[PDB]
Amino acid sequence: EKVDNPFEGAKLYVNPVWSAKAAAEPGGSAVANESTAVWLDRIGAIEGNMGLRDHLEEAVRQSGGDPLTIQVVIYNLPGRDCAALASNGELGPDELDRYKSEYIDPIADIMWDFADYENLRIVAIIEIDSLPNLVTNVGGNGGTELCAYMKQNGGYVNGVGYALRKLGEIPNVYNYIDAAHHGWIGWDSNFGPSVDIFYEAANASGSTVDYVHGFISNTANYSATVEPYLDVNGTVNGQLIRQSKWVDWNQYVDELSFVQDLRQALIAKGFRSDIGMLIDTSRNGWGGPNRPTGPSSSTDLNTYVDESRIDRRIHPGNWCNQAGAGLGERPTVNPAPGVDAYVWVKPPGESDGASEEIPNDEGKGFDRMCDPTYQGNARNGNNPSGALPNAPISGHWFSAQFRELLANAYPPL
Repeated sequence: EKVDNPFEGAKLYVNPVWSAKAAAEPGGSAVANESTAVWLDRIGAIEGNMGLRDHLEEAVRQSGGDPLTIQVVIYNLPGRDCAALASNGELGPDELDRYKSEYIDPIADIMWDFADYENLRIVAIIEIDSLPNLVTNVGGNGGTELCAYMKQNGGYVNGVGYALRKLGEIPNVYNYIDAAHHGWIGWDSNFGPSVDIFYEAANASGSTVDYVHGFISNTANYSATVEPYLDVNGTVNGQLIRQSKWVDWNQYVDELSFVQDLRQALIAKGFRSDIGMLIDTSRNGWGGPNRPTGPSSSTDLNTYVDESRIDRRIHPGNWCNQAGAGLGERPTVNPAPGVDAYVWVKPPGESDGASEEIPNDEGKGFDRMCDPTYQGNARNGNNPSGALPNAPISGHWFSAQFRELLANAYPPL
């Protein structure tokens, strides 16, 4: 069974580690009490050598005996991030066996312990930047040999299946499969195909749809929840919003429209009728002086669209430390039809990746999508990366970015 919505009638975990970095920034106390997910993005995060056990104990303490909800990100597939120029994932493409025995299994072992406390809800975010690569990045300009390999060897599909079963058996664990964002799989050509692959994964490695509680979009990304001034079917004089360089015949201009349609598609495919969707609104506020306060007046199609849209990125494929971004809507329960919650999965202020080479021992290769000077590739419309300068290694505190995110918060603080 498990509750219909693990966020409903629950307190939310506050990560003391994250909170201390937020409160330390000028004005950071205003958001230092917000709930953020704990990221298990490598084997070493499990024991922490705060480990998972440490965060879960803290969540229990914060609960006081009433329902409480902690979000844990599962993110260590073999051949991780198969389309990226560089991946920080420690597990290689042939390492599914290590994924199963040294990553999932010990996490399962810790969550099982905590099943004894009825009022703790563990929402597990399952493998970001995974399955949709096997739809969109296997052929053509932008295809990678790594993605083709992971599709051929079933490493993503079977890895994900495994996590769903192992964590899904556990009574108070609520699995959400990552579902990219509308600027990735919103097209007529990849939406259905993504749905098919989600279903494949959910039935792989002994899993069933009964181990999937829902889906999460926009995780660690910047796509708008709603675009207030843009109608995907609207027009600028005789020209459709659809034909703009921004929209590019996507079926959607925002995340909410997207996850609502996806939710219906998935149920039709054979997922449970009571699936709920999440959207990560950590960094998609797009507020501050540059935020449109109403629709453009321009007669140019692209000037109307560029001046009316709150997501101001150059291209929706720009994912790294995005310039001008702002904190989004704060974590909130059942905000819209079919959405269990808006969540802050990415903890704001933590870098997405280094903007130059920063030599390291923990195995984190320089990804040029984080480099301000990078001129792009097929996957971002061959555009500037849009990344903020002088960024630390992924997960390290990025003060310039936190101050900006904080000043650009929408709704304001």
